[PDB]
Amino acid sequence: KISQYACQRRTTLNNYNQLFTDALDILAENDELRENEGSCLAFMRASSVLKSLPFPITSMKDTEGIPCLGDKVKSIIEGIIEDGESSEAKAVLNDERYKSFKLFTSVFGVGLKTAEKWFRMGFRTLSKIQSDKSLRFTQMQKAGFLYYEDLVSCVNRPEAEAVSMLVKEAVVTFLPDALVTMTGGFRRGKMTGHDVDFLITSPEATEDEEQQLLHKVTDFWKQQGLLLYCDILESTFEKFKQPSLDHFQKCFLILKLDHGRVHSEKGKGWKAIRVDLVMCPYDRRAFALLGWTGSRQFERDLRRYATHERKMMLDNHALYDRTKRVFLEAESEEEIFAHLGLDYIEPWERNA
DNA sequence: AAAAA
Ligand SMILES: [Mg+2]
Ligand code: NA
Ligand SMILES: [Zn+2]
Repeated sequence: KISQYACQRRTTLNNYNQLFTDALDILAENDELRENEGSCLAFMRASSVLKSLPFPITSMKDTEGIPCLGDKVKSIIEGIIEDGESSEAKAVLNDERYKSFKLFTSVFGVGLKTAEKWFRMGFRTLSKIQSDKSLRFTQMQKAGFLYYEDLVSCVNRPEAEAVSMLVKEAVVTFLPDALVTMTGGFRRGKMTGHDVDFLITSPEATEDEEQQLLHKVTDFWKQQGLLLYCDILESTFEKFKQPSLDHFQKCFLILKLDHGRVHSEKGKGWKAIRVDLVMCPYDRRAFALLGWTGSRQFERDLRRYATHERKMMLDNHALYDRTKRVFLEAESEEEIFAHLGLDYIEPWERNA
């Protein structure tokens, strides 16, 4: 039996159902841009369960015993089995509002509100937006437009590793005892990503040294001419608050990655790379690692399972047991899964 | 408002 919860499934990168899931992901995206939360959720959960299958669906009979496949989802599966394409997903891909929203939000610093503003202004291309003389851009949008081509190109593993080396060398300079872990998609086995994520923690740092680290590292990169964009969000972390972005100190950067630093098989001798850095208190390292490893659907199901099946409250900071009225401690992800009564799911099995 | 796993 297949669980309705992603945290109770193993979801590896060998997706045998890409024909179905790419269509369901398009339909979910469209419901997200069109403010239909209920419908977005249904397509996401159905796409997620199909991703977990060890075989391709080739008939409607193969969908038997699979949870989260409503009548609307089963009609989409049926249409794809019929001729290999989804008429519903194809109509979304041809929709003018969907196309503009995907295009505009592909720019770093442009979200739903700005994409909507530009669409209602009659803009349809990035060329027309960038060259417009009346529009005013935020500093994040200016960096988004300045480094567009590099940011829209996938970050690959040799590039993520070259960034990891930079992060580690910068962090060790100020905190020699620091632990630096690459998170997100790359930790789950992905060959590519839109960015590179890191979780930094220090067993000995004081509250102040841990506040100062991201400032020290970004200033060190600014001096070297590597910081292309920087936004540091201060911590709002509360040591004793119940579990519910996360509240940890973090920064969203654009780094200058020199081609010479990249050990791969293969113009300007550098590439712009989006880098996220998260600093957390040492005792909460496992919760932040679990939260930042993802995938987003895996994290959503973990929290839902903890609430509805275990009467536990879980987030990126802590795990609280409402019955025992006690916070549960963990030095690893394995201990969090054990506290939750879940079989351990390896990072590369969390691609829900 | 946007950045996010
Ligand atoms: Mg990522
Ligand atoms: Na964007
Ligand atoms: Zn990121």
